Amino acid sequence: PSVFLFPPKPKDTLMISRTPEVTCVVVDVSHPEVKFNWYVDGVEVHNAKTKPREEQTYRVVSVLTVLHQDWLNGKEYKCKVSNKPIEKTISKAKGQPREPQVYTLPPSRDELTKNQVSLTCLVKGFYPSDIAVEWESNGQPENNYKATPPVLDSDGSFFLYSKLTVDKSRWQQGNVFSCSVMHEALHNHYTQKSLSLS
Amino acid sequence: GPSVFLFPPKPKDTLMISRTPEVTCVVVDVSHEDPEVKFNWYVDGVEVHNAKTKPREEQYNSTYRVVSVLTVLHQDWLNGKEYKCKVSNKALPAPIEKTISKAKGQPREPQVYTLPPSRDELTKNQVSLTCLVKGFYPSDIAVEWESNGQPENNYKATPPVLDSDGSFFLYSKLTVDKSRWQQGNVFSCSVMHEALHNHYTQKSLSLS
Ligand SMILES: *[C@@H]1O[C@H](CO)[C@@H](O)[C@H](O)[C@H]1NC(C)=O
Repeated sequence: PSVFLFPPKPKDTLMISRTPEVTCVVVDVSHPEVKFNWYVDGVEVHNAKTKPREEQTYRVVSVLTVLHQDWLNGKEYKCKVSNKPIEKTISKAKGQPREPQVYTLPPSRDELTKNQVSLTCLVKGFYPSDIAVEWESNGQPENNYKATPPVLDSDGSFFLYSKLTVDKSRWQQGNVFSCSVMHEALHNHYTQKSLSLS
Repeated sequence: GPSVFLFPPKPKDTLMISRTPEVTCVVVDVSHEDPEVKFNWYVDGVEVHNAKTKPREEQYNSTYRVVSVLTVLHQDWLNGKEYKCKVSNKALPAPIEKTISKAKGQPREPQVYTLPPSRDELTKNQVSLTCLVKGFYPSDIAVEWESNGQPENNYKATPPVLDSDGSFFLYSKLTVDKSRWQQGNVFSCSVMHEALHNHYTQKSLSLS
């Protein structure tokens, strides 16, 4: 009945050493088997790997490795599911890519009454939405941060915010935190900004 | 065969007295052959009759999407009333029932923090004022911006995101001419949520 076709992880398409994949997820299957057909700009490929079956009905996932440049150039990946057929497609959005602007914002004066404070990373003006944002300090990832999903801005670019939560004492001490952003329009697909008490 | 989805009211509708919150019952994959759907609606088990039936809209794969809309009293949504949709159709062997209500769980008041633009952005012709709303439950909220009495043209909120303590947060970005910011003009983030006193709080932001 139901088919979902996810794109590759942003970080996996921008680092050459990682391996980006398109995942075609079928759910709500009978007790049973399913046929996958895969196409790249209309042309069938047979290198996709089907994962083991996953219960509750049954969930079946097929994973196709994509070439980094095929995705960034924006080839279409089409998944066809046949069973006792539904087609789904995905692709990097068309349009002039745009460099993200990364701004780190310290916590509000008001938040300093709380045991934990929020450090905020604003990433805006970027296209397409595919992006990866991470927090770290002293060359180590932080335990507790989350980002919003990308949101479409009025100019047709995307933005998002990443909220890092830390113990106040750690911020008041003078520790430096850094928001790392990875995106295709960035030189080296990578930029970092820092933020510390001052 | 046909499937049934029941949607809650848009959050801004449940929080403003001038707006019309409604629960929406959506039946998809209704056939061309038997396109007739009977809706029954109940609130805490009592049948109600004021629901509105929308014209069916055909999916060009020769099926219909069929929708019924029940307007809800702001206070009943707020107090935890269950809304029930029962759907009947020739294709179905038994009618299908779905129940929806406001999210259960101890309500929590939003903390509201306005943040100025980063130094770096003052480079630009427009700058971003930011309103961080965190700590809140349930997720239904409304965040708006204004100054000097008027609402602001150019802003957008993220959706609410589930934080790690089981509360929600979200951010609202307001964009303004750098000039307006430099000049000391005062901007206010407003926030409407059930757990706030009078369901409303307001926080300001200027050159500080
Ligand atoms: C027809 O199209 C709609 C719209 O995408 C889809 O939700 C529905 O499942 C389809 N029904 C079919 C193919 O019978």
